Amino acid sequence: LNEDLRLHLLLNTSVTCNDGSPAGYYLKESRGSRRWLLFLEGGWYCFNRENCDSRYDTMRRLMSSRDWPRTRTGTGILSSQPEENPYWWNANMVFIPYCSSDVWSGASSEYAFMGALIIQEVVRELLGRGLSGAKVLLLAGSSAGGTGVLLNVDRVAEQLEKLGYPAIQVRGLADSGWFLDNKQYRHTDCVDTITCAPTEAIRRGIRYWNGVVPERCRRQFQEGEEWNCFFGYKVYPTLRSPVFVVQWLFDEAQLTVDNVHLVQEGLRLYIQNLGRELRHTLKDVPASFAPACLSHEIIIRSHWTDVQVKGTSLPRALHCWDRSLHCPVHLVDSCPWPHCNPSCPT
Ligand SMILES: O=C(O)C1=C[C@H](O)[C@@H](OS(=O)(=O)O)[C@H](O[C@H]2[C@H](O)[C@@H](NS(=O)(=O)O)[C@@H](O)O[C@@H]2COS(=O)(=O)O)O1
Ligand SMILES: *[C@@H]1O[C@H](CO)[C@@H](O)[C@H](O)[C@H]1NC(C)=O
Repeated sequence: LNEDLRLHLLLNTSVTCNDGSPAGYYLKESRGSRRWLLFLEGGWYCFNRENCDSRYDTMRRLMSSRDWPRTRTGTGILSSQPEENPYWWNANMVFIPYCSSDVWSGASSEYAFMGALIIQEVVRELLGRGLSGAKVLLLAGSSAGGTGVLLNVDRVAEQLEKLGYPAIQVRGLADSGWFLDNKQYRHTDCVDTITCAPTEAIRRGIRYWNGVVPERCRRQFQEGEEWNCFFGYKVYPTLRSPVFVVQWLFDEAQLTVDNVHLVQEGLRLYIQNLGRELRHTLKDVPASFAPACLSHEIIIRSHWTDVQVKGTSLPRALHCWDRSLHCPVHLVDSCPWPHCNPSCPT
């Protein structure tokens, strides 16, 4: 079937997944479009050797390209089906698998952590396949990929300028990558990946990965405090590129790193207060879609068309935003408990 995205393993074999196998990207071109959607996959991270070894046994797909299929079907925002992707179905579609376990921050050649270099390489190869004629490059991503967008969107804009392609408009779409460096509901020592407090996880990770953060955010904090720049509300104010933020107010990954296990009155208040704090961080982000749901990720799920805030679908909010850069803003739920929005996914 001609709508499948096809796998290209990177020609520069020194840019690799964790285990040294080549990184790569899936692509399907669309002749009648100047719009490029480049999606960064997510799936947590690993911040020390012991935890990376465990991940390599249990989730090898996220550390290696050995078994990646030669094709994949685009879903959600990467779908070519009009009913599934009403405005952008005809776009040039790219899926970049996540095999670096570094929130796309690794910038140096044990395990290799090369996420930032993988993005740089994919952009380089795409230029020869038609990216050089693009009007819009939307760097999109879910979960660790959504954080990856915040970390890389301005680096891609600068890359394209440097290479001599200044007319391409680089923009970002961060889905489920806007986290709070908050106090846990119940303290736990940083041992396992999924329950390690967000502040400590990144403090450890950035050193282990030799990770890099955006230049504009790095200069705001003291040398050694670059971990700050992994948190959306800290990185966002200094971005040069336009970025649309999609974020469930009660994100399941946030609740997990906060050591919440799912209700007593103390936990109800903790969870309610999370939604409030998140809402506060989005107060001055007009390009936002933030429903009051307990969920995680949305933009490559087939049902992304069905979620609404203030009578507006997510595809429509994105179309409205695109058009405003060439129908409403700050689509953040006012209702204050998880799943108060009738369109929340099951
Ligand atoms: O509408 C299209 O996307 C499209 C229309 C053409 O019928 C077809 O060209 S061809 O019949 O002359 O080959 C065009 O082919 C693309 C092909 O889909 C691409 N495959 S991909 O890399 O997996 O996306 C690629 O091979 O480029 C072909 C040429 O496209 S062009 O550069 O726009 O002419 O698809
Ligand atoms: C290939 O990738 C490696 C690792 O990032 C880099 O050192 C090397 O210079 C790259 N080759 C190029 C850009 O030709």
